[PDB]
Order: sequence, then structure tokens, then C-alpha cells
Amino acid sequence: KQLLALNIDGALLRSNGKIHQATKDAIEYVKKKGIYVTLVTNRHFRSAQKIAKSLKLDAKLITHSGAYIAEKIDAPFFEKRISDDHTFNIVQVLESYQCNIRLLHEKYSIGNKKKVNSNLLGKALIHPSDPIFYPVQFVESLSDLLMDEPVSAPVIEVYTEHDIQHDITETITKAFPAVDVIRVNDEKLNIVPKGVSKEAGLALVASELGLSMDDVVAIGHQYDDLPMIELAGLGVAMGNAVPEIKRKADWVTRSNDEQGVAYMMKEYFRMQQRK
Amino acid sequence: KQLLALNIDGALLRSNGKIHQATKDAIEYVKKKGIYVTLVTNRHFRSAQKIAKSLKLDAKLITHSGAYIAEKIDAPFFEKRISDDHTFNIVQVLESYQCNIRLLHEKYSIGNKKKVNSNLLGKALIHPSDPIFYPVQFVESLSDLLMDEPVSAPVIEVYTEHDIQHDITETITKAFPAVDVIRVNDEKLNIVPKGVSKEAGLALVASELGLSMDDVVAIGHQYDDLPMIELAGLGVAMGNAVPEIKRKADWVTRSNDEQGVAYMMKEYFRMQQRK
Ligand SMILES: [Mg+2]
Repeated sequence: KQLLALNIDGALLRSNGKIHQATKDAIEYVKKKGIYVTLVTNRHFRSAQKIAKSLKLDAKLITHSGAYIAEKIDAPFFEKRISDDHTFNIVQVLESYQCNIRLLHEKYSIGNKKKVNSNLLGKALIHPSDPIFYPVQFVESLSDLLMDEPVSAPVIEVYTEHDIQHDITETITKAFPAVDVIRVNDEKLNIVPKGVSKEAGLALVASELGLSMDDVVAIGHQYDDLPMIELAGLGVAMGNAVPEIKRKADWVTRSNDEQGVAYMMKEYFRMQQRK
Repeated sequence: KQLLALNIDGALLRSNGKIHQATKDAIEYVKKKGIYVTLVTNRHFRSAQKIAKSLKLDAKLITHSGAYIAEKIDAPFFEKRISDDHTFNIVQVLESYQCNIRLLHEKYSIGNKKKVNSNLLGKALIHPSDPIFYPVQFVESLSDLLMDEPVSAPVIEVYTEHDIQHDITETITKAFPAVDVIRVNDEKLNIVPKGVSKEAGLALVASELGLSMDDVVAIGHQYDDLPMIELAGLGVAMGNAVPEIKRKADWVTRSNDEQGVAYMMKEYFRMQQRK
């Protein structure tokens, strides 16, 4: 294998947001062996890049659910975003539902203030804004703000109770042919430009490197990771993934709180040594 | 003539920052006659675009001294910026001089806190930051900040007393072949990527429209406007420009506090009617 692609949340990071020393040591070793290491994430580019900096990756990172692929923010390798007018229209529709909305731009994030009965929203790791490089604000009315401040969003994140996800998904897919809806988990959807995804972004990076998906190890933990797990040469589910995802993977490793990334890569190399 | 290009500061705007009703009326008339109206400015893109919105321009605007040409911020027609490493190195050199430095990014601006004996700095119109869309911050040490927060700047603005401009200009030009130094006035320099300028940006826009510089009316007021004044089919100096600029123009109009833009365009049309 020639390319290792890792989720950040639920894989690289422990549930307290720390990167374990064993994980750092495993990634350093992987790189020393000539394997290209990148991140494949729903996180905004800036958060992903600071993590990459900690791991000394110097790689094209696949961020904003595949909509933004870059090594340095001002000069992306691949970018796609929802038009400002479509973003406004989508926000108006979502405002009629009980859902928390976040426009996840690479330069800032803006969300509404609607409270939802969602525990995964409560569990999700919060990471810093920066008042210059990444302001994060909430407003009571997103669509009112967008009237005078249009936003062209690479990703719109939608948190809800599970009961209405199918309806929101149907309503958006039908009304907006320019976007796709990606189910992340029971309480979170990403709305992205049509054709954008983690697996599509990963394919673009592998192709750029002269590799195929056959040459890729992909490590994921949620529903939106399933396609890259199925399509990669070796698709790995973290121990903290739900049972369905674990059944669908080629390989199940330990959890993100038990250094499952390091554990899996140690075995990958033992396998190499045996062969 | 087919294309009207206007400065914002010192031309479109009165010295109190207001756009006079006569100016609005003149621009509406120009557009109704089929003439393409755009802005050519040292201002950051966002400030230029809000002004364009007020004038209902819907045009490609030439901003950041020609480094950023766009109708909508996320999707530029033309962009060039100084690399992050060159930006850092340039800032380090400038820090050894008595000068106020501002990194004029399209998403934010960051400057140092050095005080200079400069009245044109005192006179220059301040326009709003926005905590989401355009944060503006000052730090004691720009180069220290850039160590952990690299910036790839379309323009670096440098304010000084007049006595050291030549030395700074020489030092930068010699040390950084990837950039050009543009003298704006006796107390302000812009450092831009090589080949970037107001006149170059204007040429790119005219070419995109199937026009030549011959078809352009350009209205400017400072040293950095001289090339487009000389190169445009009709180059106009505002009344508030210094005498040298007024001598070099084809036509001198009234000042920005006496509606010189409106006054000049009224004559342009009287000329048309006579012909
Ligand atoms: Mg861009």
C-alpha cells in the first residue's frame, strides 16, 4: 500500500481531542517507509491543517467532506462550493425544520441558534475559532444575514433528531439538483456540491499521485466513511464505529481511545515483514 | 468609449466618504448608455464590492492594487498573491525600518503598531471591519505572528515618512525579485506580486470584454494612477490630484468634493452629442 487516509475525529484523535504519542510515532514510521499520509475529514480546512502540522504531514488534505482539498489554504488543489443563491435558498428551506444549520466556509463558520434534541451534537468535539483566521458566529436568523452578506458554502451541516432526517434529505435532494446530501450519522447530514464526497476527494488525490484506490488504506468510523472503506484496497473500521460499519469493513481495529490507528498500522507492517 | 474605470478614494467618494447623489445619477446614466463601469482601487475587495453594490455595478472590480479582480469574492477572475514565505521575509526587512506595515488580504487585514510621522496616513479614510467577513487586527510583532500563522498577501502596504521611501523601495526591489514596489504617494508604497498593477488589471478586464485601452476612460488622483491615465484612451485627473498628475492627464476635472466624476461625464456626453 502507498497511501494512508485517516479520519481526524473518531480515529486520529482520542475522544478528549488529544493525539496519543503512539499515534504520532506510528505516523512518523509510516512516512519514513515512504507511504503518503493524508487526512480525510468533515472538519474545516484550517482545523485539519493545524493537526497535519502537528503530525508534520506536508500532504494534500481532504477537508469539508471532500469539497476543499489543499496543502495551503489560499491555493487549493480542488475546490467546489454551493452558489450563494443556492446556499440562501437551501437555508430558507432548512429554517422551516427543527434543525441546527452551520455554513462551514474555509474562512469562517456561521450557524443559527436552534436547539435540537441531539446527543451527538453534544458529544462532537468543539475546536477553537480564531478571530482573524476563522471567526465562528451564531445568529438567530441565517437567511436574514445572507440577504446582505451572501455566503458560498463548500458544506452546509445540518443537525436534527433522527426522525426528520429522511424528510429533510428528500426535500433537499428534490429541490436542489446542484447538491448532494450525505448522511454522516443518525443526527447529522452534510449538504455538498453534487459529486463531492470523502471518497471522491480521496480518488482525486490518489490519481494525482499516480495511484489507484487499490493502493489505499482508508480508516473511517461513521456512515459517510463507508464508501471509502468499501472502495479502498484496505478499508478499516475504528473500534468505536457502530456494528454495521464494523461488519462492512475489511478489518476492525481498536477504538480511538485505545490507539486503534497505531494498533492497525503495527499489524500492517508485521504483515509486510511476513510477506 | 466603452469602459469607464474609476478610483474609489479621491474620485468616486467625497473626502468625508460619502457618494454624492450626482455621482450616483451620473453612473446610472453611463450604464444606461451601455458603457461598462468598474472600480480600480487600492481598497480590499470587500470594501470595493459594497461600494459597487451601492452603485448597482455588477462588474469585475480591480482591487488590491490589481492583485484581485472579481465580481464575487470566492470566485476571482484574476488573483495573484505574494507567497507566505516571501511575505514573512519581506515583513522581517520592513520591521528594521520606521514604517507601518499592513498585510491586505481579501479575507482580513493584519498590521503592526508602529507610529509614523505621516499625515496622509492620518487623512486616509478608515472603513469598517466585519468580525466575520473582514477582521482587522494590529499586533506589536507581525513577523512573530506569521511564524505560526502564515499569510499569503495580495498586497503589503507600507507607510513611512517620505525621506526613507527610496531606500525601502531599493532594498525590497533588490532582495525580492518576485515582487514589485508601487509608489502611491509621498508616504505610501504597495508591494505586489511582480507584474501586478492597476493598469495591468485594467488591461486584463478590457481584453476580457473585447476592448483595448483605447476604448477606456480612466479617472485617477495619485502617482499609482499615472500609468492607467497615460495608457487609457482618455485619462482624467481629479481636481484634488497634485499638480504633476494634473499636468500629465489628458483632462483635469473638478475635485472629489465638487463632484468631479459627474462633471467630467456630463462633458463626455455633451462631446458625444456634438459629434
Ligand atoms: Mg480562492
